[PDB]
Amino acid sequence: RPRDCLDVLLSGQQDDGVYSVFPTHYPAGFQVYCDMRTDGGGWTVFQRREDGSVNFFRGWDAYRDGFGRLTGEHWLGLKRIHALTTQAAYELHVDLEDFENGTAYARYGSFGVGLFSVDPEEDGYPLTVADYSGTAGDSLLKHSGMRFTTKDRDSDHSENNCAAFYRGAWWYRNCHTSNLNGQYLRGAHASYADGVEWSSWTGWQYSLKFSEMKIRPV
Amino acid sequence: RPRDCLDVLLSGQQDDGVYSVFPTHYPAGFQVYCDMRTDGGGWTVFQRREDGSVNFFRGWDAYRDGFGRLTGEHWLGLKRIHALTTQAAYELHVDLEDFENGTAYARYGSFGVGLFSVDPEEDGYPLTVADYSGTAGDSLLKHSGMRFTTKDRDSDHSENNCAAFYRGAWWYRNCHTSNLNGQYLRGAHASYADGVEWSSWTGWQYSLKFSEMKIRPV
Amino acid sequence: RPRDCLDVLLSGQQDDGVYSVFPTHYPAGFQVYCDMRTDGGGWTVFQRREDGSVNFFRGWDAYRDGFGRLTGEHWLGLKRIHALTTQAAYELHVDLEDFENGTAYARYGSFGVGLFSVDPEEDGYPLTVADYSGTAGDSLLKHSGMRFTTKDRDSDHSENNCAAFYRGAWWYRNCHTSNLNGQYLRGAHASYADGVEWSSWTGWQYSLKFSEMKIRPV
Amino acid sequence: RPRDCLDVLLSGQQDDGVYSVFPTHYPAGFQVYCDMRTDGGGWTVFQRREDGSVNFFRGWDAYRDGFGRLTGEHWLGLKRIHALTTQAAYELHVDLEDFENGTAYARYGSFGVGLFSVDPEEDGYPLTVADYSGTAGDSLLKHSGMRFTTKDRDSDHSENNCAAFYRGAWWYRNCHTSNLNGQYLRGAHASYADGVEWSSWTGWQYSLKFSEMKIRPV
Ligand SMILES: *[C@@H]1O[C@H](CO)[C@@H](O)[C@H](O[C@@H]2O[C@@H](C)[C@@H](O)[C@@H](O)[C@@H]2O)[C@H]1NC(C)=O
Ligand SMILES: *[C@@H]1O[C@H](CO)[C@@H](O)[C@H](O[C@@H]2O[C@@H](C)[C@@H](O)[C@@H](O)[C@@H]2O)[C@H]1NC(C)=O
Ligand SMILES: *[C@@H]1O[C@H](CO)[C@@H](O)[C@H](O[C@@H]2O[C@@H](C)[C@@H](O)[C@@H](O)[C@@H]2O)[C@H]1NC(C)=O
Ligand SMILES: *[C@@H]1O[C@H](CO)[C@@H](O)[C@H](O[C@@H]2O[C@@H](C)[C@@H](O)[C@@H](O)[C@@H]2O)[C@H]1NC(C)=O
Ligand SMILES: CC(=O)N[C@@H](C)C(=O)O
Ligand SMILES: CC(=O)N[C@@H](C)C(=O)O
Ligand SMILES: CC(=O)N[C@@H](C)C(=O)O
Ligand SMILES: CC(=O)N[C@@H](C)C(=O)O
Ligand SMILES: [Ca+2]
Ligand SMILES: [Ca+2]
Ligand SMILES: [Ca+2]
Ligand SMILES: [Ca+2]
Repeated sequence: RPRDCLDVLLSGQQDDGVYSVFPTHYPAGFQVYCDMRTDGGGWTVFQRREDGSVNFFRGWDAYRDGFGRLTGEHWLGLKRIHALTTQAAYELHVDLEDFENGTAYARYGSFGVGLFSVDPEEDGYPLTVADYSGTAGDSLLKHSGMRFTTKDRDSDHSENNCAAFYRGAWWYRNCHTSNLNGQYLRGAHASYADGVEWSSWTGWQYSLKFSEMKIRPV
Repeated sequence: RPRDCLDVLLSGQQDDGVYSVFPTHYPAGFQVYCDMRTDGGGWTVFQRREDGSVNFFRGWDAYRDGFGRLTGEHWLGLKRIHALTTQAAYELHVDLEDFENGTAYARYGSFGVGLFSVDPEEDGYPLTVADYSGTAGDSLLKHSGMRFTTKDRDSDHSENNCAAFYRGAWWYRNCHTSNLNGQYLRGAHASYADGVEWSSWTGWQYSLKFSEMKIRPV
Repeated sequence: RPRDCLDVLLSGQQDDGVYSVFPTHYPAGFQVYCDMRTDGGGWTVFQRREDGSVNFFRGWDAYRDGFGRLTGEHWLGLKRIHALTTQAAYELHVDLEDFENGTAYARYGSFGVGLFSVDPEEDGYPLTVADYSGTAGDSLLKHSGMRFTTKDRDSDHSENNCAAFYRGAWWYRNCHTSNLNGQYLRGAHASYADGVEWSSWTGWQYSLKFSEMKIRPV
Repeated sequence: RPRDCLDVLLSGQQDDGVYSVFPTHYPAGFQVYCDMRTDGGGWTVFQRREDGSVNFFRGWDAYRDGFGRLTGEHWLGLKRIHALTTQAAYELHVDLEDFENGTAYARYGSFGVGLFSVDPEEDGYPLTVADYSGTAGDSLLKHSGMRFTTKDRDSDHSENNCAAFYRGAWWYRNCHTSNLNGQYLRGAHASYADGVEWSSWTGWQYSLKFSEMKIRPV
């Protein structure tokens, strides 16, 4: 009964792929994609963009329960990300790729979703994130403490709905420096900040080719 | 805590009948009918037609949760079929009988439902099936990759609802070569392909007497 | 982790009262009242009438989930009765008392609720009951094979709703010989068969003072 | 798998903070705040007021499922309080503070919520409380036996809704002597008994600065 992808790795499973994990407060467990290569391996993936094949402009229930496929574009679901990040102290790794085959990454030494929320869904799965390092620059620390906002559930610090306006779903403030669940607009676009944006690397008008968000215990 | 009917058999239960199984991600478990005779035994039944006593023209929730009785005509439910087929690599056995006491079978070396779906219900319990052998001919490989479609939830490649039109529930494309959840029309019928059809054996206008779909780990 | 009140007794708990039980397919478990005196003890109570303090003219959800208190008048809930009676072969004991301090009982060697139902709620928690003995006479064997009917969910063999007409909830045919979830009308009443009726003992116009329905493995 | 904060303490965790507990009939478990200092420690917190940062004028579902954060103002949820208080015999400790830095406490040797309810939600999570001692005086024993009432679900002994009228959620009679889930009105207020009231200490027109309700096995 591994609790995450690091337990899977330490048990002797060295190959990238889909494995069963059993978080402390999710004993039924569920399947995840494990990255067993990045910085020694043991990363549990919870988000991937790579080809714009999956619609990410989804409502609250979809972002709670998850959508897409573990072998392609997917969102694991905030209920699962909560179950994972509350059972130990996790770091976040974000891998990015542009349409010119360029790559960069952001590492956060602390990452959590609704860590102290009695009802994390009610409380809007608030983001805990700290301690940046990497090549992509920081585009997430400004989002620390913000609730998750979708097109049909607004908990941001804007007078309008940030998720509706920037066609995504994120821990929006007023509104964002990152938007990895945005529209797959494929590189440079005329529209403002409504693509797969990581502003610190490629600004507010470049939708990235590939994103992967994953967690490992520190 | 057997995970399926093969575990039940290997534990020393050799009789056909109803047993408790406990899939990896369904730890509460549920009761299934075990076929302990076919090709050495250890088959978990998830579909049976035999007398048209049970209505199979049911909606999404019915095909998710299951209906009928384990000792007669039933559908185990896609949530249970998902839980079973994701915990190991399963083969599918389909037993068929006509109203002239003729029998045939289809064996598939690979069978799965929503194998990599984050939310298999959202994703429409897509069919994985490959490697045919048997006497009935192949009527399922064309359905590989298709989502499950009911009269009240359309995910097929038709401009209309295949489930509504052919009075069934299946991994419809545009529309089908098999329709084992179709109406129990009892043998030859004037209506087109809306019966218990296995086209490769008995064509598109013969509703079979008996069908049984069951799985065993390879 | 006792599965029922017999496990509780055999573990060395000899006192009547409330205990935790953990049925095979209900691993979370729940509290029940255990009768540790009747015919050696080990009986799991699922119904009690004694003072008409609790309303038994309730809808489908109430009879699924249960109502009242374990220490007084209650219905354990059909989901729990299903979980109990499907994990082994149970007998039913029915204790009755009139308002003249007279007592009688009915014993059934076989009792079950939705024993082979894929979805027992969908299938209406059909009654399995056989092999009568006792002093009260038989008022249940005619109900064998019937689905459970409430005022807001009709699955009986009447043109009207038996539960609505006889102000109860039961495995109604057309309509009943027993009605222990009927109105607490307190002894003889002018109204026809809408009280706590056990017809074989006290006929169709006498609402009993006390009823208790309980199960033990054979 | 500690069942409560006393198990956490006895396992060798001596620090105040958030821990995972696994009640008998809530095996998935959940996180709670443990008080490891008060009278030897081992107290499971289920309510805290301290700064009026969280809205406590919430409906039935919120008081069932819980709200706020474990590290600040929160309500653990009646489903969790039921799961905790039914697995053993618990005492209640209530810590109070006024806006003049004055403190007092109420100890109850017996505390429970829906202890014998078949469906504690249906039954309205009725209060069991007895055996007062402390400095704050008794403001809860009059509430013993009363169901929990919210603005959108009335089970009190008033002709109006006590929760609506006194802007809280409590085991209201007609109506209250305590109201710790009332509005955070900050000390003396003109409005009648609609603040964080503990009448025996600070009367019906003083909203307390701090409240903490917590349980430990006797
Ligand atoms: C970017 O990486 C991908 C995957 O490794 C390569 O396919 C790209 O190479 C380009 O496309 C291939 C099919 C071939 O025509 C090659 O000559 C091209 O350079 C690679 N580079 C770019 C610029 O996309
Ligand atoms: C088909 O198989 C069934 C079950 O084994 C048999 O009952 C059928 O036999 C037929 O019906 C029986 C009752 C008897 O009258 C016999 O003489 C018949 O041949 C069997 N054959 C057919 C053609 O249905
Ligand atoms: C029926 O049983 C009950 C419980 O044991 C008894 O209370 C009844 O006794 C009657 O009521 C008591 C209070 C006392 O007045 C006695 O003299 C009565 O006979 C008992 N009998 C009847 C007829 O109810
Ligand atoms: C009440 O307790 C708090 C926390 O210990 C103290 O801060 C209060 O002290 C008062 O405020 C501080 C900042 C300082 O100005 C001190 O001189 C004040 O007395 C303490 N007392 C009161 C009356 O609030
Ligand atoms: C997209 C977004 O939030 N952009 C910032 C810079 C702003 O509008 O103030
Ligand atoms: C039933 C069905 O789909 N029949 C195929 C042959 C078709 O209509 O093209
Ligand atoms: C109450 C009930 O069903 N009575 C039977 C005898 C009948 O009406 O036929
Ligand atoms: C608030 C409350 O219930 N007060 C009591 C004294 C009453 O009104 O009778
Ligand atoms: Ca807003
Ligand atoms: Ca269609
Ligand atoms: Ca009817
Ligand atoms: Ca009222």
